[PDB]
Amino acid sequence: STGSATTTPIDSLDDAYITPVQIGTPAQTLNLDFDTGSSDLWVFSSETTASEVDGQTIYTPSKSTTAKLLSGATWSISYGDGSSSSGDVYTDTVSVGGLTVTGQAVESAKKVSSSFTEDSTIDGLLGLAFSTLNTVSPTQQKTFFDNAKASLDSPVFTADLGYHAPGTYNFGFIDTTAYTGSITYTAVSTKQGFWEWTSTGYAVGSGTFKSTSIDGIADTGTTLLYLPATVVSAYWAQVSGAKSSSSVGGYVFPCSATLPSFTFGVGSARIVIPGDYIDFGPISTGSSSCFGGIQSSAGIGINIFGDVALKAAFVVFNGATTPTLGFASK
Ligand SMILES: NCc1ccc(C(F)(F)F)cc1
Ligand SMILES: NCc1ccc(C(F)(F)F)cc1
Repeated sequence: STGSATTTPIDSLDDAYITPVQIGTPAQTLNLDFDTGSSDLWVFSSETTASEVDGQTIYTPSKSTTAKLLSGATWSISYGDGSSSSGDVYTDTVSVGGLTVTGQAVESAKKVSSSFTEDSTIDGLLGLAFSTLNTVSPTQQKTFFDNAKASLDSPVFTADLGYHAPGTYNFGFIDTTAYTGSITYTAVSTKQGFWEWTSTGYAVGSGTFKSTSIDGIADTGTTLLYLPATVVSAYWAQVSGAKSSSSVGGYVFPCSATLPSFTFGVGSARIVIPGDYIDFGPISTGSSSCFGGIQSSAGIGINIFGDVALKAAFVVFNGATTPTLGFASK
């Protein structure tokens, strides 16, 4: 079987992407943030503290005839940005773009951090990293992808994120009309539970390509591109007036500047991020200082190929017994 669903940016800056997901019987449709950097499927629900819900669509397990409470199970997650949520666990039927999994663990939020409350457009997360990172206790639960794997035509999913535009998540098949050229595959390490891979280098604008190994994770759940301080310094040095701002928390640049492109290596192939993708707009309304889409990973501890990088490519998440990542231009 296969599934295919349209994913849509939540605002004019592509801060995140939401994808409709059908949960329960009869279907309750929630718009979830597909996150290859985490492994929990959790949703705003009728159990969420009422003051922490502000416009989100909630899952109501009592109205689903297929929902079953998972006795004694709880969950608690903290994300790298300081966000967190926690609650109890149901199992229920979950469908993505026609692809149905029965008995999927649906984690019901009882408490969420303020960053989720203030994001009215995101009803939850759908984790797509490896199941070893799932936070359900005492019995760890499998991701949607892991549960669907056996029934998929091919054990893959693909991410085709749009620049200021809708895109597609496909499960079980590779749409050969969605990219140009060939797909270049590269090795994945699962030792930390992430889709972790090694980029072969980078170039700034039309500059010389620098061969250098950059270990990082492919994370649809993170907005920006987080790279080592040396790389990020070389990029912003080519932008007149750009500087690292402690009060803002990263590199900013005069909004009148034109940004150079950024190239990253995948084996012998090259993925080019257009400079316009790196502009995240004024730091505050009316400001002439703009926030950069490439930032240092030094404070984070890991390099992150977030949406800024992934939306420049067609990305194959190959969940075969030896997993690989595929990148193609589009
Ligand atoms: N998108 C989920 C996520 C959040 C944080 C991290 C970090 F910062 F720990 F690497 C990775 C993945
Ligand atoms: N990386 C996972 C993640 C995704 C979205 C959010 C936000 F923005 F909704 F709070 C936080 C963390």
